[PDB]
Amino acid sequence: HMEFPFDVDALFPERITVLDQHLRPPARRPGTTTPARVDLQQQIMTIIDELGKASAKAQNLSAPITSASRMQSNRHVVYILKDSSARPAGKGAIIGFIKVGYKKLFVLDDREAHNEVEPLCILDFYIHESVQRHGHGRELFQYMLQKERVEPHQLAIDRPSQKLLKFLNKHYNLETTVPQVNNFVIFEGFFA
Ligand SMILES: CC(=O)SCCNC(=O)CCNC(=O)[C@H](O)C(C)(C)COP(=O)(O)OP(=O)(O)OC[C@H]1O[C@@H](n2cnc3c(N)ncnc32)[C@H](O)[C@@H]1OP(=O)(O)O
Ligand SMILES: [Cl-]
Repeated sequence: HMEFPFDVDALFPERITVLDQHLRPPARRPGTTTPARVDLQQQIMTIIDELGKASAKAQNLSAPITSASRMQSNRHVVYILKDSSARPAGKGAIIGFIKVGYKKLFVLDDREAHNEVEPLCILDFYIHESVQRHGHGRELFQYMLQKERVEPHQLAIDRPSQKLLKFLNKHYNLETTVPQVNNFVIFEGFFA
């Protein structure tokens, strides 16, 4: 649970909200009423900024790798998990996010040859400390896999943490790796 100076439940009606470089405010049920979309977009930018900073602290990074500005200059896609039916039911509570995007990589296969590929990459991924290890990461990962239409073994991971390595092994049996020099991680089956 992390909170904001505005109504997160009104802004994000769905449990998982997908945003891309357009930072498009979700459509609300007819009524309603709604603040100007430019202002709703600013709210979204602030949420992404704060989520990025929170993930950086959790990962012991000196700067965020996720931000509103970087969302707008890159072709990233973020999935944001809110706590629907949070209590007390205040103005909403975001639980975490996952950010993905296609990146051109020079990948080493076994037999150690470099291959130019552009897989979908897991770029940032954070669940609030208070509720880590409760299954929310899996919720978010499963949803992303469905929307992106990809198989787990087809992914590359940008600098996975120890926690993420265990997570990927437990949920998707991604265990054996093919060593790279570019700080990305891929698993057996990536080359199928
Ligand atoms: C490319 C990247 O983004 S790299 C960085 C990934 N993000 C981070 O490391 C930030 C801090 N960690 C988190 O935000 C989360 O723990 C995530 C995103 C890695 C996983 O989400 P969670 O909600 O915790 O995972 P979820 O509950 O769905 O699944 C649990 C499994 O994840 C792994 N895991 C989660 N926390 C831990 C932990 N403290 N120690 C070891 N493994 C852990 C385990 O495999 C765990 O299963 P287990 O309890 O049976 O051992
Ligand atoms: Cl970003």
